[PDB]
Amino acid sequence: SDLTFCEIILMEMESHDAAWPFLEPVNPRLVSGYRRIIKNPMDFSTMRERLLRGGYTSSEEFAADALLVFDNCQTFNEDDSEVGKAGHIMRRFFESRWEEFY
Ligand SMILES: CC(=O)n1cc(-c2c(C)nn3c2OCC3)c2ccccc21
Ligand SMILES: CC(=O)n1cc(-c2c(C)nn3c2OCC3)c2ccccc21
Repeated sequence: SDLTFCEIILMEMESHDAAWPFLEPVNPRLVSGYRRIIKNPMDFSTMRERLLRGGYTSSEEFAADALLVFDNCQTFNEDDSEVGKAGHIMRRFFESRWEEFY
């Protein structure tokens, strides 16, 4: 179905130069205040596990997780911080590739 294009997007996100903040869950023991500020953490590796398991009913639930990744990034990180700057590049990349398939 749709979800073949989700694998293309997820694979390209996973291998993108600016993906290093999003390849694994934020470790809250290492990031002060993260556990308190971000209610629903999300990251690329969690989406890959869900997608392999087939846990995405629609291309839209996949996109909701992807946008959750970048909403969380913008909530916690200043736009001029290193993680913030990476998040912006990754978010614009996502919605660019997303618009080219849907
Ligand atoms: C997604 C996100 O907001 N963040 C991700 C990292 C992160 C991860 C997942 N790995 N490494 C990081 O910074 C160096 C190595 C991080 C760090 C500080 C503040 C916010 C952070
Ligand atoms: C998963 C995660 O959130 N993080 C991982 C590191 C990390 C690791 C796994 N190794 N080294 C690191 O920073 C020095 C060397 C890290 C650092 C700061 C903030 C968050 C971080």
